Amino acid sequence: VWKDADTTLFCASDAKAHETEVHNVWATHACVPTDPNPQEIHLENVTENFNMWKNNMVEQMQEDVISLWDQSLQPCVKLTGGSVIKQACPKISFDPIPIHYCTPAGYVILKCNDKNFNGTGPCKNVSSVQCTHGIKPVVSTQLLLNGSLAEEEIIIRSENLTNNAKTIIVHLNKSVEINCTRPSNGDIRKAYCEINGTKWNKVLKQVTEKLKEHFNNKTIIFQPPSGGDLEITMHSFNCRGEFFYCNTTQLFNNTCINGTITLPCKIKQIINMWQGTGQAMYAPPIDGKINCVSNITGILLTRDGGANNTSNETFRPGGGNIKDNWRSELYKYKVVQIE
Ligand SMILES: NC(=[NH2+])NC[C@H]1Cc2ccccc2[C@@H]1NC(=O)C(=O)Nc1ccc(Cl)c(F)c1
Ligand SMILES: *[C@@H]1O[C@H](CO)[C@@H](O)[C@H](O)[C@H]1NC(C)=O
Ligand SMILES: *[C@@H]1O[C@H](CO)[C@@H](O)[C@H](O)[C@H]1NC(C)=O
Ligand SMILES: *[C@@H]1O[C@H](CO)[C@@H](O)[C@H](O)[C@H]1NC(C)=O
Ligand SMILES: *[C@@H]1O[C@H](CO)[C@@H](O)[C@H](O)[C@H]1NC(C)=O
Ligand SMILES: *[C@@H]1O[C@H](CO)[C@@H](O)[C@H](O)[C@H]1NC(C)=O
Ligand SMILES: *[C@@H]1O[C@H](CO)[C@@H](O)[C@H](O)[C@H]1NC(C)=O
Ligand SMILES: *[C@@H]1O[C@H](CO)[C@@H](O)[C@H](O)[C@H]1NC(C)=O
Ligand SMILES: *[C@@H]1O[C@H](CO)[C@@H](O)[C@H](O)[C@H]1NC(C)=O
Repeated sequence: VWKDADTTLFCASDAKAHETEVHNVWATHACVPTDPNPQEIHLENVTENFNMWKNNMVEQMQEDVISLWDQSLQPCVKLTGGSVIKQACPKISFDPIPIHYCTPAGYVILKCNDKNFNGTGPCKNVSSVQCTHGIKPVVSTQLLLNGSLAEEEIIIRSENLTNNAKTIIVHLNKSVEINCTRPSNGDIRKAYCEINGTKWNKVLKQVTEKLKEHFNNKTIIFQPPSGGDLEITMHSFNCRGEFFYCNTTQLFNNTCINGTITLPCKIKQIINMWQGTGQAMYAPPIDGKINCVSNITGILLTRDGGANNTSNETFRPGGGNIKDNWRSELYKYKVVQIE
């Protein structure tokens, strides 16, 4: 006998105590070991309702990542709400590790196993677990990096598609590599990312096909972001502690719907913080080759307003609300209380 409930969750990880990598240190102090023999239980003949858009798990993971980042990536200058904070800022070691979220006694996590599950409504194949799978707290905009894949078809997610103010999460079923590089000795801040364009265009082809199923077979057009700050108009993310800002115009160019695509990037020290309402200044990049190779696993889209009287829909890449990054992995779970 169970009902929807929110409770305070705990985490589990495979953090190495000896590692100075800042996620390992965090999890070492803040999580417990993973259960080497987790036990999923499948529930016959039970339908359960889910709502990825209103899920307290999402608020708890966000709290964790804000706390991880507050203790490990301190800027030299923090400008948060009418104040200024000069403070030390050494270069650190940085590479996200999977984190599991688990329920305490009296509770359990239900997991939606339906393979087309769009994140809202009823779920036919529901099971129960002590813990979610391990989720890398990857902070980025525009493209979801190193997450999980949709198991069958590309899946379109949104709290309400008819409403264009609401972000769309596209869940890929086949990842595409993005190889990102700040080459060593010029412009220390200069970088690029490379993507196999044959792969990428075949995927963007399939996404347009999918979007037409939700938008009445209208014509699907991709465009670069309108305005907003740099963290949004570009694919922004963190690579070995460096904040990379990448121009995705070539990713979102409806024409090619074939070779290596080279996105130009710039490392920035001054940034608008994702944790909200404030800019921070970080230290200049470490020397040497700086490289992250990442799996693109989702896309974040914002749809254009005012296209009702045409046969077009226009999608621009978006993001900015990091809560949605965690929703893209947490959509398949809801906490319930047992009695
Ligand atoms: N204005 C701010 N200051 N923070 C507020 C967030 C919330 C929000 C909602 C919609 C659109 C943009 C934003 C702001 N998000 C960002 O500042 C942001 O996401 N920046 C950020 C910063 C660093 C990295 Cl690696 C990254 F991926 C993102
Ligand atoms: C991904 O989904 C599309 C439909 O959206 C489907 O046509 C295709 O077969 C899937 N690709 C993979 C890798 O299974
Ligand atoms: C998800 O499925 C539900 C009904 O099962 C439907 O109401 C909703 O429109 C779907 N969401 C999206 C974004 O496709
Ligand atoms: C979805 O958005 C549309 C457009 O704003 C709006 O008419 C409607 O109220 C929303 N749907 C729901 C279920 O609230
Ligand atoms: C990624 O980028 C560069 C080539 O531009 C190279 O040094 C590195 O080995 C590449 N890695 C992969 C996995 O392609
Ligand atoms: C790029 O993609 C094409 C088609 O997906 C593939 O056949 C080719 O091997 C790839 N090129 C690279 C990066 O080796
Ligand atoms: C899109 O096109 C096919 C016919 O070409 C049709 O079967 C399907 O109903 C259409 N989908 C819509 C409008 O959602
Ligand atoms: C991205 O690069 C293109 C180069 O064609 C440029 O025109 C565009 O304004 C750039 N976007 C941003 C965010 O500066
Ligand atoms: C994605 O995963 C790869 C392999 O673990 C890692 O090298 C890279 O740093 C990750 N990407 C980001 C943006 O954190």
